[PDB]
Amino acid sequence: GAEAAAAAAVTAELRAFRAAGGTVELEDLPVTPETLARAEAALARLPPESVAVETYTVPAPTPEAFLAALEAALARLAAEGLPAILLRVVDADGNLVGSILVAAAGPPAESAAATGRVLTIYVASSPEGLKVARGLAIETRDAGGLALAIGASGAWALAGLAGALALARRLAEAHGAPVRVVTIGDPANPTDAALAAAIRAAYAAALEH
Amino acid sequence: GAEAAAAAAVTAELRAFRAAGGTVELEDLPVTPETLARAEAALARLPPESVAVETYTVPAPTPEAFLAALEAALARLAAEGLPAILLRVVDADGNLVGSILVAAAGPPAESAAATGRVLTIYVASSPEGLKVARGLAIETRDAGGLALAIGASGAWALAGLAGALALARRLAEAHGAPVRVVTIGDPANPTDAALAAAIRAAYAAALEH
Repeated sequence: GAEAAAAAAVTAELRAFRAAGGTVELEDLPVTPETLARAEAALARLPPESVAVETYTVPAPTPEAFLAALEAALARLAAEGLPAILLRVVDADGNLVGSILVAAAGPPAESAAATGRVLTIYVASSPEGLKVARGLAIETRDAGGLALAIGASGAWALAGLAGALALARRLAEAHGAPVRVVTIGDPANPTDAALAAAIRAAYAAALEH
Repeated sequence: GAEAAAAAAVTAELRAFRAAGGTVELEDLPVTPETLARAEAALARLPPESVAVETYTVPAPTPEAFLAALEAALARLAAEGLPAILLRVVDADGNLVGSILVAAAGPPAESAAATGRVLTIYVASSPEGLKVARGLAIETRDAGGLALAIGASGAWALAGLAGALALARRLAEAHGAPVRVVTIGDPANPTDAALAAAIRAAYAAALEH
């Protein structure tokens, strides 16, 4: 099904990042008072309503399409000199299938060199997890790194993660910097738990010899 | 199989902890320079070779047996006034099937009240993940909390986690304090990744309505 195909894309991108010479660091964090407070403090420095929005049409959940959309977002950030951009991702009928907040501290090649990490990819399904993912992406930007926060479910979340890993691989240019992937979940939300389980299973498959 | 039965026990204990009124916070952390340095700093405060060891015989991977072994370890800590104890867990032929480092800051009921967390359960399979799990358990103890670090694989790791969750539930006495479960994995190790995927899948099953 679409979810299985998107998971296979994640597995392939994880394998490809490692084959190019970089470690994938996968973390899973719960929404807790500590993580919510960190996210709020960072969001307050760059208030959500102050961030520019654009809408991209992606009719099917593919890694190639998410990679291209992310490259388009980075190009817009450079052209306008903005710290962040919020992407709404819609299907062929115009219905929203996800969002991506992209936060840059400078040229992506320099952030990778300065911080020792090429990209931090936060992923969440629930609006509660997504608030923390977005805030932690801004926190990473304020520390000098490039970060993005994907809010989506099922095949869309996995295809978005796969495209973000492809972006990390491209930006790393085989210089060996790691990429950090952070799933954020509300502890009670079965959808968030299902997403985390699917990402971990895709990661286990990528490491099998 | 034994692994499936042990995973079902984890799912049942997660469900039971929540039904008793507490949140399970599940975290997954990679071995990185930052986490290794934290673990080393804590291990240096309580050098591994200084910690008492005892060996328990557990012929089959059951939650009931791990719960009882953990209660025995806590009773020994109280009797001897020690900060930690390392358990070697062996099967019926005397072959090691796991280890558990148990670290207490005081009476477990008081640590739950003082820190707002009843127990922190670290789990790892590889010796590399286990070094970090053990060090972070000592770090938690030094912050005032009760912690344990399980080193095991497959059904033994899952049954150990299930017994530790049962211990957390017993110690919490329905007072509502959360339990934190932290899987630690070397980013390249497929066994560590398989363990994390199995724990996440068991967690997703516990949250399904």
